[PDB]
Parts: sequence; C-alpha cells; structure tokens
Amino acid sequence: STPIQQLLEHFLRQLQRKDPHGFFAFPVTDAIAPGYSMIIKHPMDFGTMKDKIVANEYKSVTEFKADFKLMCDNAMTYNRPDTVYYKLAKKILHAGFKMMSKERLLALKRSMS
Ligand SMILES: COc1cc(-c2cc(C)c(=O)n(C)c2C)cc(OC)c1C[NH+](C)C
Repeated sequence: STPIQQLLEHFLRQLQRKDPHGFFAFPVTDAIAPGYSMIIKHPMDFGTMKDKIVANEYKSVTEFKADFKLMCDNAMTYNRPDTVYYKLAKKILHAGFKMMSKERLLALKRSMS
C-alpha cells in the first residue's frame, strides 16, 4: 500500500460508515431500480471507488472527491427529494465535502513539510 492509497482508504471508510444499509456499497441494478441505466449514464458506488483505490487508479484526492460527488449526484438525479436515497445522498455529500475540504487538505499538505 502507498501513502495516497492509505489516505483514500481512510476517507472511504469514514464515508462508508454513514451508509450502514449498504445502499451505496455496490452498483444499482435495473432489477431494483427500473430505468436506472436509462437515466444514470455514469454510475458510481463505494465498491467501485474501493477497487480504484486498490488498483492505484486515483492520482489525487480531487479525482476521489469527483467520484464521490458523482455517486451522490446520481442518487439525487434518479430519486425524488422525499426518498431515503436522495436524503442519504445529500447528507453523505455534505459530510464528505466537509471531511475532504480545502481547509482540511491544506492542513494535511502543510503537515507533509
Ligand atoms: C433496496 O435495497 C437496495 C437499494 C439500493 C439503491 C441505492 C441507490 C443509491 C439508489 O439510488 N437506488 C434507487 C437503490 C434502489 C441499492 C442496493 O444495493 C446496492 C440495495 C440492496 N442492499 C442489500 C440494501
């Protein structure tokens, strides 16, 4: 494991703790969400993000945050605002962006000195 992989695994574990039912753990299938593949063209989930960390496919925290944002945005696009998925996606998105904020990453960058 490399330092970037350990950092991304830490952020991913913290985000995944906010989804105890595993709604974001693996891809959404059309069987459990009719028309999903017809509405969501760039699917994303925590399991795919984990595979990308293990394969060393993320060059930066910005790329990781972009996948996290895509996952939440997909749930808010497919699902209406009064649904469990939309509400959890909104809660998870705000918490993840606070955790990986520019202030937190600037403090972490300054600690690399
Ligand atoms: C009902 O259960 C699930 C629901 C969703 C889900 C997740 C999201 C983000 C979504 O937008 N939709 C529309 C759906 C249907 C995913 C699931 O598994 C990945 C499961 C099955 N789990 C064992 C709990």
